[PDB]
Amino acid sequence: SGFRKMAFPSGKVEGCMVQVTCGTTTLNGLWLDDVVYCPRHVICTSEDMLNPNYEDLLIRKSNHNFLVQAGNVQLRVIGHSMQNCVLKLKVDTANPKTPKYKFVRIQPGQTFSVLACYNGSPSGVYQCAMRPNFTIKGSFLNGSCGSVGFNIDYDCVSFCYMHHMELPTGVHAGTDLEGNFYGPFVDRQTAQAAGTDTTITVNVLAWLYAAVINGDRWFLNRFTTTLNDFNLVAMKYNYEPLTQDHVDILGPLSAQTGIAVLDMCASLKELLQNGMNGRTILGSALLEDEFTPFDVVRQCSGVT
Amino acid sequence: SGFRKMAFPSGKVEGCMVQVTCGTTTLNGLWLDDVVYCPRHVICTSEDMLNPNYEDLLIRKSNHNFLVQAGNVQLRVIGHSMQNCVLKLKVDTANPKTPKYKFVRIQPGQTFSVLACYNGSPSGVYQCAMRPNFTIKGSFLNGSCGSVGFNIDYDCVSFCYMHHMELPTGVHAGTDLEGNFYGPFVDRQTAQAAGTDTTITVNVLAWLYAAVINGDRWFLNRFTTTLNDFNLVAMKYNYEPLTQDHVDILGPLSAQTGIAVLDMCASLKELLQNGMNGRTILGSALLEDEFTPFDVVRQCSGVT
Ligand SMILES: NC[C@]1(C(=O)Nc2cncc3ccccc23)CCOc2ccc(Cl)cc21
Ligand SMILES: NC[C@]1(C(=O)Nc2cncc3ccccc23)CCOc2ccc(Cl)cc21
Repeated sequence: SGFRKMAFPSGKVEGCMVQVTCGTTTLNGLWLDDVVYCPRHVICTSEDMLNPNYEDLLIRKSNHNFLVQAGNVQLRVIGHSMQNCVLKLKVDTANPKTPKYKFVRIQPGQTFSVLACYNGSPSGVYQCAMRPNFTIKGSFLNGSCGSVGFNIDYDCVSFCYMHHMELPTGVHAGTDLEGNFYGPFVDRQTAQAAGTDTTITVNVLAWLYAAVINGDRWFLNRFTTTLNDFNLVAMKYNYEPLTQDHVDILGPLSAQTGIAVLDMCASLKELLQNGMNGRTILGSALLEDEFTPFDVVRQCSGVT
Repeated sequence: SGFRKMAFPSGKVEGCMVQVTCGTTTLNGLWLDDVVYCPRHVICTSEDMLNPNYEDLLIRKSNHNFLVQAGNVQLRVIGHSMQNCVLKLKVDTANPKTPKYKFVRIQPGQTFSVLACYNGSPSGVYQCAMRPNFTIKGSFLNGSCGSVGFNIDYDCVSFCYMHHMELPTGVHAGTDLEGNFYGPFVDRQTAQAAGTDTTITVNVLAWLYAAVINGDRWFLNRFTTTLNDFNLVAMKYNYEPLTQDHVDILGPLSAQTGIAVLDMCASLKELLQNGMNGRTILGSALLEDEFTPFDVVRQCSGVT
């Protein structure tokens, strides 16, 4: 019993973190095999960030201008290239701690763990989600760039995020491990405002199923609804539309609890319309949307 | 910017987890040097849990009855002893991944990370706190016993908790690494009810300081108070009394924000009396109490 915002064990990722310095700029890099991946803005000064021409700034950089340190030992850079918004620094030594890994580009609503790092050293691990507006609500200070987001399937780490930027609103933007930003964000210190941060409906429903599995059942109502009627309410509350694909994904949670997906939608509809009335669900006074249906099944089943 | 419920990187602890089996009972153990620590209830059947006489049950167990597996390799048990509610299984091999470590007994209100494990394998990491009633609100399923709670000071892991039990209310009880339970709980399947789960006032105040540092300032009021007046309100709301020691501990957060501790107390007093009015603080609709003042300084400063 109990339900926590749980991150994946971070050991496999801690073994990959290195410090990357270019001139007077330092950030984190991810060392997998003989390649260190890091944000390309490691080549920028604070002034360059205002309007950087990365290809031009990179002409002034050679392999020896990128200092890669793993622990307290220096790695030898034998090649470098820019792929979208990341640099790939080829080193002469394969990371002996390289786990089984994949690079994946996640969809909005998908969750992942972040290992926040400073100077190549891990400081903490937390769970977050790719928001529907393609920002993430992380916890990052200056120097955290290059920290990564990931999921683990038994022994394989699927890297899905690399931290690059903080918007003026305190939310975060980054790329997948091929250097493509999530959403419309750019690695330039310019006016970039995020769109509506809508609530991830399928994740709220999954967390309401977790609440029923853990004994919090007060919100279960006597009603049902349809996807169309539910979505009319979801639109009004800035919740993402629920599709039949989301209903299919919630199937196993529906079977475990015996609560039909549309009945849970009707319970969610009443919670949106009536509020919580000072009550809590799994220790929260708001509807939590950063647990996917897969996360709920994993946490409630004990997948290692 | 941003403020997350952040756990310590779990790698150093993942390297210590092993599976311990005694007969048909399996749980997790912690392998440090040449000793594996685990809950003594690994010797019990489901029936024994109702009224176990551990000393008597242990007479029927020899070193070869405790199966310790690290990964997919078996460790040789050369000694065993019971210390309070834990068994210490001496093995012939020192854990090569033993980090620098200490065993500490924490006070209520103190936070720590938990590495939830099943069959000696890590499944997730989350942050929690020792409640004022000496329970913890974890996320544990059957088989999670022996999972540990810890804090990290740079390279030294201070182990503070080992999971043993779930109360009928879904909250958790466990011991320090010397086998002494936190609070009045026992490793027996009997009527054990938790006391009042009061709110950890000093931690709420620390989290209100984190909110001000991160830009959430709406709740800052035009008032101040005294410890005595504040505590009259705290008592009414089942909040722990605030002492001058808590005020001293909040000193650095007071200096960083320029908000006197008693002014923040007055703001907290108004939030308790008026409610949130549908507003949020750091993405929460309730007052968060599982961040200590040290956690806030660490997260807002970037300690690795
Ligand atoms: N140091 C490089 C960089 C960075 O780390 N950004 C940040 C990323 N995340 C959280 C931050 C929290 C406070 C401060 C900066 C943060 C990225 C490139 O553009 C900039 C531009 C300005 C500044 Cl002051 C920093 C940066
Ligand atoms: N298997 C041993 C043990 C255990 O793991 N307990 C649990 C601890 N934490 C979370 C649990 C969530 C569901 C179930 C049990 C949980 C501890 C000893 O006493 C008992 C007694 C009964 C049962 Cl059914 C299990 C146990």
